[PDB]
Amino acid sequence: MVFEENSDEVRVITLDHPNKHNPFSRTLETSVKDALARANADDSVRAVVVYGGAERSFSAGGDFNEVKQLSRSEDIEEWIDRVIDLYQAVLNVNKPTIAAVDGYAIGMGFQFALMFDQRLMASTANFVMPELKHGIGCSVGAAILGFTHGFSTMQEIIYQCQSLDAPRCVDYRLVNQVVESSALLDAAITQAHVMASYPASAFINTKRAVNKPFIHLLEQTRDASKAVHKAAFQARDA
Amino acid sequence: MVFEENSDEVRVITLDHPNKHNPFSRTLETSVKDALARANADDSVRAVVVYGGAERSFSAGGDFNEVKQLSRSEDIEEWIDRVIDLYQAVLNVNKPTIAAVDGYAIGMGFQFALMFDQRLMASTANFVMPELKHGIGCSVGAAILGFTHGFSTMQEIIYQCQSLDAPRCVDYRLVNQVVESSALLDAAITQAHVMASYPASAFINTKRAVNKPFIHLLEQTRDASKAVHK
Amino acid sequence: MVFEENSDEVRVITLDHPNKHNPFSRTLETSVKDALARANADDSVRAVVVYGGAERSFSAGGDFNEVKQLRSEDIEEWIDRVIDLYQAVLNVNKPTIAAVDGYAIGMGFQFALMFDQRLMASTANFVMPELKHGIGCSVGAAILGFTHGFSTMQEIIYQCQSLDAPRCVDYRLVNQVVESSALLDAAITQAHVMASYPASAFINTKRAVNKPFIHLLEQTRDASKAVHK
Repeated sequence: MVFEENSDEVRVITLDHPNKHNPFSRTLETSVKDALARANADDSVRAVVVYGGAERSFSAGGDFNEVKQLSRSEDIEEWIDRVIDLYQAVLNVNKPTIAAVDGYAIGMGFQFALMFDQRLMASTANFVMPELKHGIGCSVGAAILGFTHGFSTMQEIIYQCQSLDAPRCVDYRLVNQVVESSALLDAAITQAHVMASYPASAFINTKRAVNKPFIHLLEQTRDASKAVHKAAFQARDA
Repeated sequence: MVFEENSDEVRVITLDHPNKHNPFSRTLETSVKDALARANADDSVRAVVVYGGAERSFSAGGDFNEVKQLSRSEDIEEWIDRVIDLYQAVLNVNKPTIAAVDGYAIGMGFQFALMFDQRLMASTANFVMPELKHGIGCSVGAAILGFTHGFSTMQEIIYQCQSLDAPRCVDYRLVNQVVESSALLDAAITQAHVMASYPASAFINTKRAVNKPFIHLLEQTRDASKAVHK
Repeated sequence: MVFEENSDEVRVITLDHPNKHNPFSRTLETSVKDALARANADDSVRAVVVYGGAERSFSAGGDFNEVKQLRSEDIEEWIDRVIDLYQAVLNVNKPTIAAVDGYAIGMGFQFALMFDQRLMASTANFVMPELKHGIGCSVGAAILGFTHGFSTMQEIIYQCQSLDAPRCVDYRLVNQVVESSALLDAAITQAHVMASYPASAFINTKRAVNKPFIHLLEQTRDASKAVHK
């Protein structure tokens, strides 16, 4: 559910769900996590680009209907572990990571992108965190955005549930660059080359130090998120 | 010192101090806290708007020679408790809260507005954190603004002590919308309806999780500020 | 290695390394830390400006070649020097103003972030190029993440770009931009404004404000060392 390509020392991972919006099914998560782990352990790889593919979305995220229909506390927990594991997978890559966002980055797709060292988007792309509008809890998205972009920006995004176009994303500093769709993947590879040229040792050590509090935050969020659901289903199942 | 009105499932609380600037006297704090607590417990209420009233200020904040003449250990701490209690009262509202800011939001008024889930202001409104300029400690305002808007933005605001007009507030991201005074309350009620339509359970849970570290910060601030004047 | 002058209640500390770029040698660090401590203890001083000097840089930072070559007594000793320098600024309880002309690079950039306010010249540049040069940036990252949040920090340390005046305004790294010839006067002016704030409220507020920054730096000191080992 991904393909792996190389621009010399740059590994390009293209998401290839049968659906062109790259919804994070279990299978797609696993393929991504596995590809990232291979990139990280492959010495020939010095930087990594993740891309939804041409005329596809970065990720429409997880199925909101599926999450609302989950019948057990444990179902939602295993799902929260999946979500947090996906993001930790990205944070634990000690080489430069670049997200090339086209189409939609929704929910998990938006959170996923925030794990990358740098983000570029197409001028025609959109970021969305619409969980609350759709009756989905947004505590994971909130914790992540509040860590990455601060409290007030997080509140605005999560409570307005708007589609954030390129100019809006520039304004929020959610992305580092905006380019045309047709130029995006190349622009991302280029930035990946630039960061791959940074001496690896100093980069690895720095990124580790940088990402450590983020990783810690996500682990706290893993634990904290399960808790309200344990109590909800304890009541119902009585 | 407040009036409570309803736009269906939206509770509108209008601050009604005798003074048109809605200074946070102990009476107005109590009325607000009491109204918020009613809104929070009332099942018919699915969102809350707080508004200073037409041709009034959101709040010019605390009485400021009161805090200079405030001089006894017990009295300054009583006052720090009041301030934090006021803000906690807003943070602990488990339904959407909207601040509709017209006129001035100064000091405690500014800090008070930062407790709301969303803020709209009038194009002719001003936010001010002038404490230091006036020889008033700003450690509580600093703590809050540092949490909500980050350290460097907080430094800028608390050390410059400027009147922040609508464009300046938009640039700082202190508010979510700017409208004309005459459209403000209606725009705030509209946003309260939008947020009220979010399924309550997911909203409540999310908000609790969102505001938890804010609440915790305020408690640390309560303890730190009182240990200063002690 | 520094000059110390007065504009009434404003102490102006001008960095005067023999090199025009004011690199943080051990001697410059010590002169600056001593001048700051003097300024903080002198009752006649109500505000502090630090300036690289006319036609000079604020600071090109530390010698990256001297870092690349550091033993553990020395690596711990350098980290300590860096953090001690910044704590020295944070522990000044009077208003502190950085007047940045020329370059503020690496430690120079980090140093400037310790001040209550920053002004820069329209022709000045901030740079955090450590990673581009094979130098660890965990200290600069910790600091910038604290001051300007995570995503801005990431962008700055991973891009390693020269940040001109407009780019620093966009990042909110500085409070004002003025021409080089007007910079020091504008900085002294802001120092006068902040010096007029009643001292007791100011001191107590600033202490509460800077406390989590100081704590962060201390955690960073320890972490850079736990790591080196």
